[PDB]
Amino acid sequence: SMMQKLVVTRLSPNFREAVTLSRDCPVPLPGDGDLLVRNRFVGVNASDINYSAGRYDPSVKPPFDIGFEGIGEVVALGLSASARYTVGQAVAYMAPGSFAEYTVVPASIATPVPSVKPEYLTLLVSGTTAYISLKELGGLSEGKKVLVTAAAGGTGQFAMQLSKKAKCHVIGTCSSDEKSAFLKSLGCDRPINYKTEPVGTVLKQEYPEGVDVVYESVGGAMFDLAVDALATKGRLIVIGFISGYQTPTGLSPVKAGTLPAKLLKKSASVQGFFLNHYLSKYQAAMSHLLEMCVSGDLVCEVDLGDLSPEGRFTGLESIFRAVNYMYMGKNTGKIVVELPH
Ligand SMILES: NC(=O)c1ccc[n+]([C@@H]2O[C@H](COP(=O)([O-])OP(=O)(O)OC[C@H]3O[C@@H](n4cnc5c(N)ncnc54)[C@H](OP(=O)(O)O)[C@@H]3O)[C@@H](O)[C@H]2O)c1
Ligand SMILES: O=C(O)Cc1ccccc1Nc1c(Cl)cccc1Cl
Ligand SMILES: O=C(O)Cc1ccccc1Nc1c(Cl)cccc1Cl
Ligand SMILES: O=C(O)Cc1ccccc1Nc1c(Cl)cccc1Cl
Ligand SMILES: O=C(O)Cc1ccccc1Nc1c(Cl)cccc1Cl
Ligand SMILES: [Cl-]
Ligand SMILES: [Cl-]
Repeated sequence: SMMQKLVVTRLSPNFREAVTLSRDCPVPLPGDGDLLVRNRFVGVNASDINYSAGRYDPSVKPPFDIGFEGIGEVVALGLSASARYTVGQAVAYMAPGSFAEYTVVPASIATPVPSVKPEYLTLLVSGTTAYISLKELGGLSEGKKVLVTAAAGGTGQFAMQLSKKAKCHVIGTCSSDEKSAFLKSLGCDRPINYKTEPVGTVLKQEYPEGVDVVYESVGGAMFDLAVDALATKGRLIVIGFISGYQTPTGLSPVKAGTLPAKLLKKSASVQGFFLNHYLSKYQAAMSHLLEMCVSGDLVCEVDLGDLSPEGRFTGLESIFRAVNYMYMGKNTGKIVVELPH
């Protein structure tokens, strides 16, 4: 009858100062074409703080719901939705407002899943971003050199593995030796701990002809190193720039004043990617990722905070700590929060 959810009550990139936990919210009811899903796991995404800052659509004022992805059980549904779905069914979804005990989701956008496991949730946003961007914009083929930044993170783990499956030589940046050991276990050809080894020098010395593709999630100084490291006809994919999101504008400073000259001289490109412009590819990407995940052909690493200071991310209240965990760069794999029941 009543539930908890997170609500953006003031616009800010500081998630804690933007987002309030409301305790006595009515449970929303599904319409004819809708599922009501009881969330068991929810995904934490770097851009949750871009969302809370109001950067997705600056015309929209608080209050609004938050959280982009969920997995759980159908506990109620509209009559039309009941032709494809049934009460008790395990479903996952990408839609705003997953940070709630219950979320209304139109049946048309639900993804049926084998059971309610956090591994499947890693595929929804993190997996599909890596898959679709690389398939559509990567031009991957055997022997290409691929550099992945935030490689041990939520989407990075997939960009790594998909590039390896495309028979590419893959370099991955991360911030610790434990993350480097994880990258290695995924088949990474050259893991780099950027805190202990200078990435620019590694690339100049070991990849003098440059890299063919960059999956670039970090921005700032890493973006700059990436541009310099591009091969002739190289492609830098701008997936994100997380080093900037906490700032007031959300941007990360770059020394890009000579970027056009660099790109002309190399016949190289900088290509942006936004998931929501490629939704026509989503179902097929999800289907392929799910098959690999269920068959054990894809590592879907989940970080539920079990080794964080206050331990497992349980409950909506832990989302605040989970966002901090990401922004301290502590996670290995996809950060997920559990709503126990
Ligand atoms: N374009 C799209 O449609 C789309 C969709 C989804 C996600 N993305 C992008 O994918 C990237 C990763 O998102 P995610 O949600 O999967 O997170 P994640 O990679 O699981 O976590 C972020 C990681 O980035 C590094 N990092 C954290 N804060 C940093 C900082 N202030 N400066 C530099 N590096 C920092 C850390 O790894 P290290 O150990 O490597 O430092 C941290 O583990 C983001 O840029 C996100 O916006 C884009
Ligand atoms: O907006 C909707 O109706 C749900 C929906 C469906 C498919 C893809 C994206 C979205 N929503 C959405 C939006 Cl509008 C912004 C940021 C993140 C997400 Cl998941
Ligand atoms: O199917 C399409 O035409 C693209 C599209 C546009 C808006 C919202 C969703 C979708 N596709 C879609 C579907 Cl059909 C199921 C699950 C997830 C997504 Cl993103
Ligand atoms: O470019 C290609 O065709 C290879 C390619 C690139 C990016 C993403 C996926 C794929 N292929 C691919 C496919 Cl189609 C399914 C499962 C795993 C992989 Cl690596
Ligand atoms: O994630 C990013 O870096 C880009 C971005 C910016 C603002 C709002 C959403 C998104 N990405 C995004 C989208 Cl477009 C759909 C579902 C889930 C996510 Cl995390
Ligand atoms: Cl649709
Ligand atoms: Cl760096």
